[PDB]
Amino acid sequence: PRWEQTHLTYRIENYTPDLPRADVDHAIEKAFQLWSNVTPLTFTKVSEGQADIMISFVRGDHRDNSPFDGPGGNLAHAFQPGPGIGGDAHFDEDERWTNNFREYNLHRVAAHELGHSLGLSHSTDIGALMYPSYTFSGDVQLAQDDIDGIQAIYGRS
Ligand SMILES: COc1ccc(S(=O)(=O)N(Cc2cccnc2)[C@@H](C(=O)NO)C(C)C)cc1
Ligand SMILES: [Ca+2]
Ligand SMILES: [Zn+2]
Ligand SMILES: [Zn+2]
Repeated sequence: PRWEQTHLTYRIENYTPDLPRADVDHAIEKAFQLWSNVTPLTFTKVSEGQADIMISFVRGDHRDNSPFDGPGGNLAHAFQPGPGIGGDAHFDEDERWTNNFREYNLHRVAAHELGHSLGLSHSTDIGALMYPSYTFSGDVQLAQDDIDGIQAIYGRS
């Protein structure tokens, strides 16, 4: 399935103590801009009511069929675009998140999780952010394969 609406809303359930909210909001807001900058889609944060995309951080087992197994395993995951828990996105909080080319990068994982909510499947292109495993690349930018793909679904800005 896909979102038939041209506008989407998202909301953060809570911010992790690892980093403040101003820094995390920037990372999450920046990712939406990268997708909106190449697509007529629009995003808006809501402080009340249900949001199309819910973002929250979890640890160890959190009432899910895919509990995290220590720092190894998946670093994050999300549910297919659907009602109820569908569209929700969980982030592994057992690892330390940073705001720069440090060990891990939150904005980068945020950009990938959003791609899954947009209905984008994984790709085999090295320059594609939708890399199957977690790999360190260079700058965070959308690849032509991702731009052509999302644009093909909706259209060009
Ligand atoms: C920067 O983009 C990334 C975001 C998350 C990850 S992830 O390690 O959590 N992971 C990839 C994975 C791990 C182990 C075995 N098979 C697959 C999920 C994935 O591909 N998420 O996008 C998947 C298993 C739920 C990796 C890269
Ligand atoms: Ca992990
Ligand atoms: Zn989870
Ligand atoms: Zn993925």
